[PDB]
Amino acid sequence: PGSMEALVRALEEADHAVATVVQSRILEFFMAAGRETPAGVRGLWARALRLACRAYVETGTCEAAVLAENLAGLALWRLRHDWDEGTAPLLELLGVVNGDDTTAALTEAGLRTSAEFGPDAMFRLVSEWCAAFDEALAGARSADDVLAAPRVVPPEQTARALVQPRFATLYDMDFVQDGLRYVAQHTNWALPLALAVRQMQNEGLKPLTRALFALTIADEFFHDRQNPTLREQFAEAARAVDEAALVPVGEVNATPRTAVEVRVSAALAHGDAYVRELRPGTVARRLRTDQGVLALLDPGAQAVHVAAAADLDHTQVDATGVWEAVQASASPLQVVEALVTAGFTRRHCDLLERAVLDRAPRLTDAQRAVGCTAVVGGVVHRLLDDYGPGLDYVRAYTDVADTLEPLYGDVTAALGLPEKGVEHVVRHCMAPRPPTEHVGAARAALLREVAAAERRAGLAHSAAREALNTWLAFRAQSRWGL
Ligand SMILES: [Ca+2]
Ligand SMILES: [Ca+2]
Ligand SMILES: [Cl-]
Ligand SMILES: [Cl-]
Ligand SMILES: [Cl-]
Ligand code: NA
Ligand code: NA
Ligand code: NA
Ligand code: NA
Ligand code: NA
Ligand code: NA
Ligand code: NA
Ligand code: NA
Ligand code: NA
Ligand code: NA
Ligand code: NA
Ligand code: NA
Ligand code: NI
Repeated sequence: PGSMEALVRALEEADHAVATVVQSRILEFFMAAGRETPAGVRGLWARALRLACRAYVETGTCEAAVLAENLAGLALWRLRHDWDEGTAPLLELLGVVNGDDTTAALTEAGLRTSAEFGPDAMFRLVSEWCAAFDEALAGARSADDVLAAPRVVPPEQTARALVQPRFATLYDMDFVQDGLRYVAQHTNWALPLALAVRQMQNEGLKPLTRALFALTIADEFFHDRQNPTLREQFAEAARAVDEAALVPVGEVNATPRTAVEVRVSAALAHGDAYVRELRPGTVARRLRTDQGVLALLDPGAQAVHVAAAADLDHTQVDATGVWEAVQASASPLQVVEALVTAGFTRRHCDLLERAVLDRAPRLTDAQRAVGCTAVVGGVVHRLLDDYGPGLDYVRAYTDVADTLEPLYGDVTAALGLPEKGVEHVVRHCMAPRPPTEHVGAARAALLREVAAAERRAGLAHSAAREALNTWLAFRAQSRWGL
């Protein structure tokens, strides 16, 4: 049902004394849209290659030459590979493509094995690419792993080897773009966790700050799964909390009021990060949310006490520095480090956005800084899991970008931003940066092989050239907007 299937069939309808039928069929494959799977290509490869090689032998046409010599690349181009199964199935298909019969058939037909989209080339580059893929995924696997070794990795660094220029001819191929999606989905999530761990373990931070960070980690990354080292680290910090930060029992509204306060109070009352509720009759003090609590927090991370930061009638946290650092950020690492370090975790952004926007249009400048940071932050957090150098992130970004106007168009003025101000900040640090110049390089490579076949055939223009150009142009526009 795919491209190769239709081709094998079509070529298996004989008609070789009429080079013109053979050409139409091949030209159709050149422009086909049918996706294929590794097992599918693997089952059809030898027959497909043999039929293409035989097509050139009997018609001597330029289309047949190009097909046979570049079949490996053309077959891989529309490949649908299930990345949950890793590289093995791809390597297994490459083993078939690269087998002795492929060389024997091309040689006997008097054609090359060495085209830029040929079997030798595809075996070498895709093998290398798969090795890079495997290396990219050999980083932290679990939240448990990251907590133990909280390495901070720039999101851009992870898929770096996979989109380097030597792999330019593979870039627009479906399995590559699918693989980029897979790598991003399995690596990016760890950055905010690693960043929060660094704050929890930061000996220059106050005990209360460190305790609250531990709770954000338990809530965002562990839920109900107990990690003993997280457990110990929260307990140590909880035990050292300045008692001045807590509201005295017996004062009005002293009981935890919001879900946040109950969750925090329960963990503090038990010295246990995984306790999130208070059974009735159990006394537990809540953290103060008055302006005086700010002196009990770290100046750069007050928002980590999100209940205080959200209590806008009583307390104004200082978000000017974090908002400044967020604005100045020109990469995912920079902006996410600015957010998380200041206590603007995913959940806190969600809460502070709600709290500030519920007061619009009449916001103070200090409230604007909190709201701006929380609005941009929520958008950054949403995009981060998808972040990468390929088509999937372009699509994920566009989806997010389309929601900004209906969400924020009416509060941007109140937030003190110009028209499109949210998108203008988000684009500065999170805009997709795919190396789409690879698409052009890939086309250049294919046309060099077309031009080689044109010369062997003794022409200066071929239908092959026009079909392939039409195909590549459709892909370039329809996928990348080029
Ligand atoms: Ca699967
Ligand atoms: Ca997302
Ligand atoms: Cl919290
Ligand atoms: Cl998407
Ligand atoms: Cl603009
Ligand atoms: Na998959
Ligand atoms: Na498979
Ligand atoms: Na197998
Ligand atoms: Na080969
Ligand atoms: Na022979
Ligand atoms: Na690091
Ligand atoms: Na300390
Ligand atoms: Na009291
Ligand atoms: Na901090
Ligand atoms: Na105040
Ligand atoms: Na995310
Ligand atoms: Na997605
Ligand atoms: Ni997964």
